[PDB]
Amino acid sequence: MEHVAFGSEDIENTLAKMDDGQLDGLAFGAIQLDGDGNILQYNAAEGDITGRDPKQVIGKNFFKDVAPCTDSPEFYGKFKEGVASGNLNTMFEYTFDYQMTPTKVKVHMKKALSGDSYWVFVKRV
Ligand SMILES: *C(=O)/C=C/c1ccc(O)cc1
Repeated sequence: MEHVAFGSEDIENTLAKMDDGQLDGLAFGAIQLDGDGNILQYNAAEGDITGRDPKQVIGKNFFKDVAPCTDSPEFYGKFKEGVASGNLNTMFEYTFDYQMTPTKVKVHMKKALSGDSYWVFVKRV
């Protein structure tokens, strides 16, 4: 395992050192998005939660293509305000229900330490 707790205050500094292989050792799902919502990184734990194959969703748009259930003011709306503002740090519960059994999760969205990238972290509840 990589030992990093979900919700940790300095998580963006810790994850700045990991490559795709290290990200697969986290105890929670991790997605890195660009400012348009395209998927740059997608770890093994997220694929275990949602059924998606990580290598197949990199490059797709999360809000348009992969996760239309998140295209709502409650999820995408928060993301886009964060990108526009250049700051984002929010945690909320959500249900993922597209082409899968409805699954309740906790989501943490946080701006990355690098400029135009954003993390989405997911764990079951
Ligand atoms: C709603 O459409 C949610 C879909 C979804 C969430 C998270 C993922 O990693 C993949 C699909």
